[PDB]
Amino acid sequence: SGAIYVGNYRVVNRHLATHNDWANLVWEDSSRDLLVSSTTAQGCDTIARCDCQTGVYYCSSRRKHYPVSFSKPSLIFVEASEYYPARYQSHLMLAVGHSEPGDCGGILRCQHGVVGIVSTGGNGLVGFADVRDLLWLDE
Ligand SMILES: CSc1ccc(Br)cc1CC(=O)N1CCC[C@H](C(N)=O)C1
Ligand SMILES: [Zn+2]
Repeated sequence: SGAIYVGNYRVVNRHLATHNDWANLVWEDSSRDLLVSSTTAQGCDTIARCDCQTGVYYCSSRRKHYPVSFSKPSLIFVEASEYYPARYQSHLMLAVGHSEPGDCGGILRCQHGVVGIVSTGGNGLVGFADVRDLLWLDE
């Protein structure tokens, strides 16, 4: 679990969105596993606007932050699950690192701010859904 709070928005993994998230929906994309809902209170997370490939992510299954090198956002195959059929998830970035299904939502940050959230994993790898291109989260 985990969310990004920026302005009047809440950013979560689409496969983990609540009833409240869907009743206050702003935008959603199954192909990115992202969902954005509106909030009453203000959010103080800063989104990075950069092409950084290094950063730190929170891993809840270890209660630890890990530094990582990560790939550029791209279309990557993701095996079927209870939430989606087997497909290409777009805007996905991979790193060598530990993750388990309950790790989705952990924030990945660089020196510029929030880069994205844990969305995939398996075989000593961790996948992050990028949010750096969502320029509207600030305006
Ligand atoms: C950090 S998630 C994870 C980590 C290790 C292992 Br084994 C398995 C997982 C689970 C996982 O990758 N998915 C299930 C939830 C939907 C995800 C998606 N974005 O399509 C795919
Ligand atoms: Zn950066």
